[PDB]
Amino acid sequence: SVFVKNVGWATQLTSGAVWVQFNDGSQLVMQAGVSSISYTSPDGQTTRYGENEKLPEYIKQKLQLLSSILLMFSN
Amino acid sequence: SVFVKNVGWATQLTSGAVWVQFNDGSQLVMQAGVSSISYTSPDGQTTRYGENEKLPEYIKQKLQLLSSILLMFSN
Repeated sequence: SVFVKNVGWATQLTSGAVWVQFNDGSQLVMQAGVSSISYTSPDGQTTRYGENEKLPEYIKQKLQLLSSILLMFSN
Repeated sequence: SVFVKNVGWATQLTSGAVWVQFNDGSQLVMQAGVSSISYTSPDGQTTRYGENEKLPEYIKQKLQLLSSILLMFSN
């Protein structure tokens, strides 16, 4: 049967790339992006930002807390 | 001082949503999608697909193995 063997990703602020290697030796490399961000402030107010809207700095700084690189392999 | 407290996502075939809760109580809900796929066969041949192209069934089948729902909370 076919199953995932190794997976990895590298993300930035609103986009990222994912890699996957299957047991048959094949591989997929994909690039992805955020189309909308709905931010709910601690005060309960919600604001939506479309892909073509500039993001205020405080949202960018929180997005940066999410940026990461991950590599996982079956052992 | 600001940090990620809880994070989660739900992905389907080529799309997904990510949720994040910070320690200050604010929340981000982001809609995302794969915009390009690069498949490398076991023999090393690469075929690329863009947003305006349809994916073959054997590629989709492999995409389905990636679909997940993840919830992570600080304990």
